[PDB]
Amino acid sequence: EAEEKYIERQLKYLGPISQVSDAYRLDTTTLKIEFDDSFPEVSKPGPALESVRKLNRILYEGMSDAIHIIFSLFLGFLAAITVGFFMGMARFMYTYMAGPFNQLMFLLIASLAPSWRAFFRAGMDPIFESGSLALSNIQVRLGMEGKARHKEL
Amino acid sequence: EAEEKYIERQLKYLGPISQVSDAYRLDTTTLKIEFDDSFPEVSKPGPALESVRKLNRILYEGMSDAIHIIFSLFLGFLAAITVGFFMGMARFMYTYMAGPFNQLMFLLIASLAPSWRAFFRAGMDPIFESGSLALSNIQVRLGMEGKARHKEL
Amino acid sequence: EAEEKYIERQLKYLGPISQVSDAYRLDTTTLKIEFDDSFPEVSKPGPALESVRKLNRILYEGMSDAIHIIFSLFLGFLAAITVGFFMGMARFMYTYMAGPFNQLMFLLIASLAPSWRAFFRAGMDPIFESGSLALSNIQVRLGMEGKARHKEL
Amino acid sequence: EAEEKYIERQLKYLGPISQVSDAYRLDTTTLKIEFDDSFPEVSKPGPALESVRKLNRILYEGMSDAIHIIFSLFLGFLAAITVGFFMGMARFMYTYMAGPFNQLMFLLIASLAPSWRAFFRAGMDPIFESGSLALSNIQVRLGMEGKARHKEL
Amino acid sequence: EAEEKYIERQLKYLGPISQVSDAYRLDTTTLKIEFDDSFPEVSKPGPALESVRKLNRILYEGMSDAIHIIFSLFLGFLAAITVGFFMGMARFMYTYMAGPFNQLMFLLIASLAPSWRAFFRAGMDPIFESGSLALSNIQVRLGMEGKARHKEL
Amino acid sequence: EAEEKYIERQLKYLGPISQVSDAYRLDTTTLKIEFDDSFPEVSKPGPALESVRKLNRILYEGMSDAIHIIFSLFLGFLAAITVGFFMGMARFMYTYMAGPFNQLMFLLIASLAPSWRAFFRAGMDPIFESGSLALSNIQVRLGMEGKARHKEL
Amino acid sequence: EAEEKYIERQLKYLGPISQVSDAYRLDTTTLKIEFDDSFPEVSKPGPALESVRKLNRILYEGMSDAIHIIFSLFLGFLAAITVGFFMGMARFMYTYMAGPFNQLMFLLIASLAPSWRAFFRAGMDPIFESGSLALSNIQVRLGMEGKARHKEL
Amino acid sequence: EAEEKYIERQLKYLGPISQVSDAYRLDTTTLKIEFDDSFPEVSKPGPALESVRKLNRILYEGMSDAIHIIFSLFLGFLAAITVGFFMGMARFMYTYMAGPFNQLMFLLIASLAPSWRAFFRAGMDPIFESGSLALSNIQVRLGMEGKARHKEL
Amino acid sequence: EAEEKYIERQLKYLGPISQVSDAYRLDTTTLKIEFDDSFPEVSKPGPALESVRKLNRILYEGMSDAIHIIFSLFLGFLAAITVGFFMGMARFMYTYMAGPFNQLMFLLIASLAPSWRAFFRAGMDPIFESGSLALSNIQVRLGMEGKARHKEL
Amino acid sequence: EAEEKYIERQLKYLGPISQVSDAYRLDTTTLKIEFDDSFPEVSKPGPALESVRKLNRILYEGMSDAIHIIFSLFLGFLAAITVGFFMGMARFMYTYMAGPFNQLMFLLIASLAPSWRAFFRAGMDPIFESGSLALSNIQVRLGMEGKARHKEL
Amino acid sequence: EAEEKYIERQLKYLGPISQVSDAYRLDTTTLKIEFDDSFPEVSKPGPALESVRKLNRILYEGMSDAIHIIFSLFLGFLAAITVGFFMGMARFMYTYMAGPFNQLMFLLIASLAPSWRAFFRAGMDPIFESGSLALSNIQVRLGMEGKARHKEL
Repeated sequence: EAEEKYIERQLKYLGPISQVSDAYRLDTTTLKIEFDDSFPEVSKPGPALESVRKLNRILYEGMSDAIHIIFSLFLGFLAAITVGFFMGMARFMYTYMAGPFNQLMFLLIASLAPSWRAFFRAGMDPIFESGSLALSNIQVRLGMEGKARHKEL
Repeated sequence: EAEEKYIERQLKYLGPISQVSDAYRLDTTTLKIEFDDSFPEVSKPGPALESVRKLNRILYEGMSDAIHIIFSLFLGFLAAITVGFFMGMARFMYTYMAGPFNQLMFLLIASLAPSWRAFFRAGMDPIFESGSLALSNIQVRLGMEGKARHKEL
Repeated sequence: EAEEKYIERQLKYLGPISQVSDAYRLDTTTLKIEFDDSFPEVSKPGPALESVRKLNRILYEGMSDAIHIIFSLFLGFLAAITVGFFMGMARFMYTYMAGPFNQLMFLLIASLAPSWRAFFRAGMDPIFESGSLALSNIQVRLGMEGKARHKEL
Repeated sequence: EAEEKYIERQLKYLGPISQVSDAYRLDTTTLKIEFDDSFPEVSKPGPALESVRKLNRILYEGMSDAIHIIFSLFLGFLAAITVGFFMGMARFMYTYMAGPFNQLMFLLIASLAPSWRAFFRAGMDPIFESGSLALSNIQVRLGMEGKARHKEL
Repeated sequence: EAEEKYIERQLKYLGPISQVSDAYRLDTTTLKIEFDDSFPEVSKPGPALESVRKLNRILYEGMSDAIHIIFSLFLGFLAAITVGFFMGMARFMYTYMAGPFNQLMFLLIASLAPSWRAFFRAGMDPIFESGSLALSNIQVRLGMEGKARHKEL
Repeated sequence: EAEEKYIERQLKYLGPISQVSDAYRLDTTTLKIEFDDSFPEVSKPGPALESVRKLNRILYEGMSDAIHIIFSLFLGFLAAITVGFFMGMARFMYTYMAGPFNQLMFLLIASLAPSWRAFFRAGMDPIFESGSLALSNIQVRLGMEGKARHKEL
Repeated sequence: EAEEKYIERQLKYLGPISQVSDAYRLDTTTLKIEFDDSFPEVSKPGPALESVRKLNRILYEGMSDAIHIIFSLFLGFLAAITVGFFMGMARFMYTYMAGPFNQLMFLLIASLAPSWRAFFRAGMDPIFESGSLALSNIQVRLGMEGKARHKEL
Repeated sequence: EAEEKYIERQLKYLGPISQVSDAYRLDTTTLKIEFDDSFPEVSKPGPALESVRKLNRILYEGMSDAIHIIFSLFLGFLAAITVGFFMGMARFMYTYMAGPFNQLMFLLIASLAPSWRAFFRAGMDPIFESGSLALSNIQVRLGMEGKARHKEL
Repeated sequence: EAEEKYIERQLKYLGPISQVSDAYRLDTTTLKIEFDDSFPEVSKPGPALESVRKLNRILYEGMSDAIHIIFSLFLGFLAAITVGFFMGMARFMYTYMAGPFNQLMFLLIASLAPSWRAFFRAGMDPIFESGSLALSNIQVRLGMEGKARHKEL
Repeated sequence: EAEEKYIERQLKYLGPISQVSDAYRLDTTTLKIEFDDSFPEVSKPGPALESVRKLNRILYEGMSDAIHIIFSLFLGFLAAITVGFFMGMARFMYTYMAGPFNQLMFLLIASLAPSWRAFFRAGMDPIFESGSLALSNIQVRLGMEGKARHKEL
Repeated sequence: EAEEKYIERQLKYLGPISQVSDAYRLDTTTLKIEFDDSFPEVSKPGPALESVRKLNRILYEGMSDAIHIIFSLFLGFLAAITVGFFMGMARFMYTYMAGPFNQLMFLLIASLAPSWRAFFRAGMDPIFESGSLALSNIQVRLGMEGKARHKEL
């Protein structure tokens, strides 16, 4: 069962999956809060132990949901208002103060850089043109043996 | 028997299997608690030793299951309640206090970074544009011999 | 649902995606300010919790939009004028003072560099022509085994 | 004989075989306790020496099995009970104390990490964006000679 | 919309794009001075905010263009004349003083270099002919498994 | 003769042959104790020397086999008994004392590791996400020439 | 428009373009002295600004060409004569003094080098023949998965 | 003649030939004791020198064979007996004392190693899981030109 | 025009072009002494400037050729004689003194080297046979995705 | 002529040619003692110089052959006898003293090594199993352009 | 003309050309002693200068050949005799004194090396078997895009 579904999921897409191109992400997607994950089992229960598991499951989940509901209703109500106020101010500041500052800084930088680039390169490039000659004159001799078998499915 | 099933399992999927992309995982899946694994044997028993193995197996497993059942029933019932309370509070705090803090921090960071990026790069890039010339001017001469045999199955 | 659309998006283009060739960019595209992202949830709500989520959503979004509207109307109006003045001056200076300076600097640099290049290379090149002989005389012997299976879909 | 079966076993599967992905394994599978392995021979015996080998084999194996049977019957009986007790307690503790602790630790960690990630990257990334320019501007010239022979079996 | 056009643009040409072969270039092509870029928005406006955006846009752009026009007309007029004078002198000097100096320097250098090259190489080459023997005698054994699936579109 | 059989043996299997995956092996398979190997010859004997070789062979082999037979019969008999006793005890201890200890140690370790993993990674990972940007922006230009000849056997 | 012609120019030739094989070259080909390049613009002008651009263009270009013409006629005339004299002398010296000196130096060097080469190699080569054994005994096990899609245009 | 047979011998098998997998081998196969090898010639003799070579050959070979025959007959006779005695004792000791010691050592080692492995890895692995992120995010752009010619023989 | 001929010249031969295999070469082939190269122009002349260029060209070239002719006739005549004398002596010495010395040195070296080679290798090789085991036991798992488009011209 | 035969010889076999697998070889094959090689010429003689070459050739070769013949006849005669005596003794010692010593040493070594191997590996291996995790999690994105031309001869 | 013949010569053979396998070679093949090479010209002569070149050529070549002829006739005739004497002695010594010494040294070395090899390896190999585990567990994810164009000529 499990391994078959796992292999089916692995065979759909074989390419890269990294997420390093985004620096402003949360970690919430990895967490798992559920009875089968919070209270792991080392080997398969028998029917004599399944009843105990069954009782404990409802106790745990009922308590966990009750507390969350109560706190969300009677304290989240204030948190939403309070966070909304500061988030509105933050949006205003981002639009009307940071962007213009960054654009003006870009203009001030882009007018000086070319001369420094040219000046440094004109003086330093020969040292690496000379060093380039070390990777000329590569020469390889190769010999091979091989066997192959193949099938059509 | 065993090696054949092992090879059959190996030939289904030949790709990568690492799990480094998840930093919040448990190690429970690797453990094996069973008589044939807890009391290993160096070579195949004969029928004169199988009887002793048979007696010891039931003794071990019966004791192991009895203790676990008793403790699960008379002490797990309290652990479930106690853990549920704190887990409810933890969920509330994660939703209503951490997320807003992180989003506000993201807004405060994203408004300063571009200028530092531009300023550093404008001053440091030429040093690596000059160093790039070392990998130009590669030149290779190659010669080959080969034999091959193949079959259709 | 979600994983299928993700895989569909991944399979359209498999090439490089980096943006290092631009040094004057903002980070705004990565941010996400919305209730479902500002107040994350660790596991799927049930219908008893969806109502609380529903109330909190409207409270948060209403406050956030109201503050932004008011500040944009009664303070952004002055910011636009003030930034426009300095941006006009910045454009004039970029066109009529920086460009000529950079072009004259280019002319002054390009008239001296060739002699320094020739002088340095004539004295330093032999040291890397001699070092080039180390990568001659490579010789490889190789042997291979292989099995393959394939399908047409 | 032997080399042929060895080659037949090698040609079934040519892929990786390492076991580094499991950190909780025993070494029992490598051991070999048998007369032909415990008392190795440097060269093939003749029929005059096979008789001596034959006598020594039965002596060794009989003694070895007798001692193991006696100790397994009259001492393994107590070991099974004693180990079963502690293993039951160990299972209970693993399920009802370690898992909840680890999950709560995960929740406490996952709420702080994003801000540290963003803060560090925003300050350190440009230093490696600048260094990336060294691997641009690679250029290769290549020339080849080749001979090949092939067969269908 | 946007991602589709982006992918269409990416699929036209998949080759190298670097510009390191030119050391005398400006950075003007990367800049973007426009209201939608100078005053970025974190999420899509609604129609109640579009009106405020609409007013601010015309204010900003009108002021920015007016100042630039006035300064270009009443100060760029003098800048053009003044820069033209010095640029004419610069062209004359580049043609009639730098080029001859560089050519004469080339002649003076090219008459001495060959002897230094020969003298250094004759003394230093053996040290790298001896070191070349380290990359002889490479020998590789390789085994492979593979599965493949393919389609015609 | 000899080289042909050597090449025939080499062409059967061309894959890897190392044995590093087993840490508990003996070296007996490499030894060769025989007259033609114990008393090597630098060049092919003639018939006048073959007679001397023939006499020496029987002397050497007869003495060597006699001593081994006598010692195996009158001293190996005791060695077999003595080693069998200790090997029986060793098997008992391996089964009934080492395995349980190792399994209990596994349980004690596997309950602590996840938290340390998460804690270390959450603090250290950004330092290597930043360093990952150095291998972006690789760009290659390549040109080729080639000649080929081939045959069917 | 522009990007299409750029891509058309890029697709003609995809090979190496470096110029490191020539050490006696000028940098004139990279420079661009023209009004559209000397006085860059950050964004497209409108028709109200095109008139100002039009006036400034003729002023700049007229002044620049006038000064260059006058100086070329009344001072380049003497520069040509003066440079011609020294260039004639330089050609004579290159032909009749440098070449013979270099050829005689070649003869004096080529008569001593072989002995030094042989003497050094005979003493140093074994040290790198011994070190060559480290790259024998490479062994690889590989496994693969793959999907492919293709089209004819 | 010679080069043709050399090339014929080289073309039979093109794979690896190293012998590093055996640590208990002699060097006798490389030696060559014969007149044409003991008394080398720098260039082809003429018929006037072949006669002198012919006389010297028989003198050398006759003396060399006579001494070897005499010493083999009158001293090798004792060497065979003496070596046979010690070799018989050596075989007995190898079978009946070393093998059991090594097997018992294997059992004593294999019972302790797993715990040390698990303990070290649980503490040290995260440091290399974090370091693994440096080889993500590789991105390559490549362009190619090629010409090819081929023949059937 | 120009770029088309450049590309036509680049597409004829795509292989290596280095000249490091010759240590006794001159640099004359790189130089360019002509009016269009000695007096470079930054941008295309108009017909009003072409006349000035036309006058200066003839002045420069006439003077340059006159001086060279006169010096070649009235001073090269003596240089040829003087250099011929010393070159004749140099050829005689190269043939009749250097070659014999080098051949005798070769004979003296080639008689000592083999013993030093054997002696050093016999003592040092094991250290690199042991180090060879580090590159055994390589194992790779790979997975791929791909899209392709192609045309016949 | 010459280059054609050289290329014909190069195209027969394109594989490896090194000789590092033999440590007991002489260098005689590289030497060339002949008038055309002992007295080299820098450029082709004319018929007026061929006569002088012709006289000198016979003088040199006649003297060289005469001295060698006389010394070979009247001194090589004794050298052959003297070397034959010691070579006979050397062969006897190699067969009847070195081989047995080496075989006995092999037996003494092969009985101790396995325990040291196991003991070291059991303690040191985890340190390199942990370090193996650094080469997991490699991820590559690649894009390509290509042109090709081909011919049948 | 010239470039076409150069390219024709380059396209005949594309393989390795190094000569490092021979340590006893002269450098005469690289030299070029001729008027067109001894007295190089920077640019093509006109017919007014060709006459001066024509006179100088005959003067130089006549003097150079006369001196060489005279010295070859009246001094080479002694050199040939004198060198022949010593070369005869050198050949005799090479055949009858160096070869036997080297062969005896080979026999003395080849009898000691195996024991040192075995002894060192048995103690040092485990250290590199343990280090081999670092290159296991490599895992790669790859994705590709490609375009191709091709022609038949």
